[PDB]
Amino acid sequence: PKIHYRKDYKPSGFIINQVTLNINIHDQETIVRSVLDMDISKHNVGEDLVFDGVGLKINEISINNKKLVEGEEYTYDNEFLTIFSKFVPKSKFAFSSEVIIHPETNYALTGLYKSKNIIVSQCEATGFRRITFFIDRPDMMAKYDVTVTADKEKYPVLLSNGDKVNEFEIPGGRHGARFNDPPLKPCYLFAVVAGDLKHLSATYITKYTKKKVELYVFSEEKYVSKLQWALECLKKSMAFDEDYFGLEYDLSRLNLVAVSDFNVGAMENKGLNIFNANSLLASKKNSIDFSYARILTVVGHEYFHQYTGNRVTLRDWFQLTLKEGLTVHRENLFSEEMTKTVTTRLSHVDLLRSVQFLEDSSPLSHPIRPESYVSMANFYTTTVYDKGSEVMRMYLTILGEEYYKKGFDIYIKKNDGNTATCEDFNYAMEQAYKMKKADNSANLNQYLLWFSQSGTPHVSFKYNYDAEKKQYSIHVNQYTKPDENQKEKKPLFIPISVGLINPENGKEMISQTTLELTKESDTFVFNNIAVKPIPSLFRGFSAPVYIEDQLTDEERILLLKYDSDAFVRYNSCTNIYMKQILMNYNEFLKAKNEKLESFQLTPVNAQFIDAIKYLLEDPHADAGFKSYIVSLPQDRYIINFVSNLDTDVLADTKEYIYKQIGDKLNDVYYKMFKSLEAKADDLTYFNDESHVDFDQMNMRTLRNTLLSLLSKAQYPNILNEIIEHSKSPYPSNWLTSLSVSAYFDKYFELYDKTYKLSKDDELLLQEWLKTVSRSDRKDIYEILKKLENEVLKDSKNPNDIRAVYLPFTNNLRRFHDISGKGYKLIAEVITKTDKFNPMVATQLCEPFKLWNKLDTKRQELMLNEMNTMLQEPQISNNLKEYLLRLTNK
Ligand SMILES: [Mg+2]
Ligand SMILES: [Mg+2]
Ligand SMILES: [Mg+2]
Ligand SMILES: [Zn+2]
Repeated sequence: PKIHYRKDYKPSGFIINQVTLNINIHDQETIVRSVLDMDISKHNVGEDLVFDGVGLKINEISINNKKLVEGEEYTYDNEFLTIFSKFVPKSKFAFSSEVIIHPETNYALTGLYKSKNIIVSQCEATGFRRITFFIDRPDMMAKYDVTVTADKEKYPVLLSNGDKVNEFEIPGGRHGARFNDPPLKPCYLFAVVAGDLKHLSATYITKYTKKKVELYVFSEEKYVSKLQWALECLKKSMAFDEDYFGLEYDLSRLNLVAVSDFNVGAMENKGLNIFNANSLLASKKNSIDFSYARILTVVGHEYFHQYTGNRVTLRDWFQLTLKEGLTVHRENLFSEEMTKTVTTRLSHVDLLRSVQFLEDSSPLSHPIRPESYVSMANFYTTTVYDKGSEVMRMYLTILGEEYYKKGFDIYIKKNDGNTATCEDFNYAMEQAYKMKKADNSANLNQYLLWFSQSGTPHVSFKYNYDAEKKQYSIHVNQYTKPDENQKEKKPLFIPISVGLINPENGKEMISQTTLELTKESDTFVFNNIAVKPIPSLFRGFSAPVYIEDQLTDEERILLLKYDSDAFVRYNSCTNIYMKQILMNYNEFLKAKNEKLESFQLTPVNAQFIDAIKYLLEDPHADAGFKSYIVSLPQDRYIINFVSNLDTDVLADTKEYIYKQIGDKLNDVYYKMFKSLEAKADDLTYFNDESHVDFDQMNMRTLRNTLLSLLSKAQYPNILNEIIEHSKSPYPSNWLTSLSVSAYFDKYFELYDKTYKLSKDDELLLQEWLKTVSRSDRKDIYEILKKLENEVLKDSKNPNDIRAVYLPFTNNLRRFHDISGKGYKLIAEVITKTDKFNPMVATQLCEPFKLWNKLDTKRQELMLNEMNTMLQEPQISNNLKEYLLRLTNK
């Protein structure tokens, strides 16, 4: 079991200058011929030549056109091809090989594979070695000359990186295409696509150089009409990188291709970005609203990698956050600018605080730059991506827009066309920090701890106000709990964006201020503060931390109503709910523990309910923001605050709180549901493929949120609203009608209606599957059995498997059924999936991440299932490593 260490990085004793590939696609096999023009590096110590090569069938291998003899000159163990040093030349040489691979049976979706009738590659991170032999690591930069041959009728469209230099006919109904890509690239960015693809195209003219760029978006014929939004998103991404960063696309063409079978969202292969169909295709008739924001973010993300990942490369896989964290940060800036809705930033914070905080307090906790790995694929995490994006975003908060843009340009100019590390990025930002602070002694050495220290910091406050002195003090403390990665945690450089609200009039008392907390504790004093303020802390969620505001609910209500910052208002509401949840949770738990015949529950704060009503009734307030305020915090956010969490007691606590609020606001919720109809469901632009209105989609989110609240409350005659909602032309509405009808006798009637509406579109059927999976049904186990038998069957499509099972794992009462039946069900699916797709089997482990945070009985049931999965003789290296780390073994 090999463990790779970050501190062990050493450049290779070899160089690969040129790759010349011939990929011959046939009915039952693909033949791959490859010539590597190689050299000996200055780091060479006369070692054996070792190539990565996984599952390759060797026809022949040669050095300088001399065939090598198996056993005497080379060994191959289905993982590593070792050429004994005595047979390796001492100067420039050619290594050649001919191997056979089988894309048709490649269900792992890594290397070269078949997705429906499209042949497609996936090389990141270690997939290139599944195509041909290589020193499969990102610092091995080479030029690529690639020829693809295939049956013309089955595969008329052939694509790879670089310029298409030749197209030729081959006897027997075959054809070929040659692509030459002269700029150096790592092998993970190589890609090839063959299929009967249809396209939409456009020309984009760059801002400064005025270069004409050809943009092509591809899919199978049936779904070509769903590519228009992706094309608009690509134009928007190009414009944003030019406008904000002054960055222009350098190539003559950019291809985007949608495939049905994909492990993740998309992949940034140079000039040939490949996408999960669910992250590229959409139509107003056949997609839910979420598809629009998803395509915008994913198209944006892969486009932004052209600089942060493609032009500026990674030295090694330990630097992953350098491309992933930075690109998620670029994607988030872009989406905030494109949507112009406060909910975009809130959605990012909601994701981090629920999912990433759970990971950071779990046995899987790691820094954004880990010190070791066994399985590289298990490094692609919410910590590396999302905490990494927040670490990248803190540089912008610290420096401000002007100096951040200066530091970013320094990073690009210094590292363009080269490999880079997290230190190179920090160095560039430090140069901008020195410029901003107007002193060359200033540094960001302490900032590096954000890359090496795991765990979420806790930031707590105490306040003081002297009315006579007009002097206000904010005492701040930071603390990170020790974990398995560091016995001793050090204080971080934490930027605290702050405001001071006058409680008398809700006005700002001070200008924009970012407190730079660099010690374990500090006291920040403010003079000429005329009245005791209410502090607005961590505006825009300025640091990825647990905020302990120490404010009363009266102060939190005033911020919720009057503060200027969307995050602080949202957070103040979150904190009020958390204080209520913890109180009622303890009250129900004590009643259950003591077997009480009667007991009391603390009611929901009446002034808090009044504030929710005030905000909901405000016609000038944001519909997206309103949907957050009426929703309780996520279960995965709540679990970070409760030890030995009893899921039944939490379900009872949530039910009580929602009923308490609904008993006062249902008539308001109903009135709003009806009044929002006209604007939310406006059909004016339904047949305009490019007209996307994020505010209108948020108005639909609010209506669908209110309808769910009203249906759960059994609001008088709400079933009439539900049935009418099922007739809407918008899938977000008609699929909502299915989910909310779970509380009524008409559920199966809507189940059949919505299935009929969804069945003829691959992606919409996956959305219908998700809706069914998350339906709050008492007969959910019987329903999942019906989906398996009638719809899912033996599908190996990751979108199908994930749609049926993952939404169900969010069902608090049912997935966590005390018998352990839900844990048993998901473990059976993990083990079955692991046989063909280890990466998807590991994704399916997601509900087990919080195992040691639940009540002792559920901890025991989850652990038993993970130990059963670990005992499987055929377990993959990926799943084994993941479960060993998760179970602290
Ligand atoms: Mg094979
Ligand atoms: Mg422009
Ligand atoms: Mg299918
Ligand atoms: Zn990425």
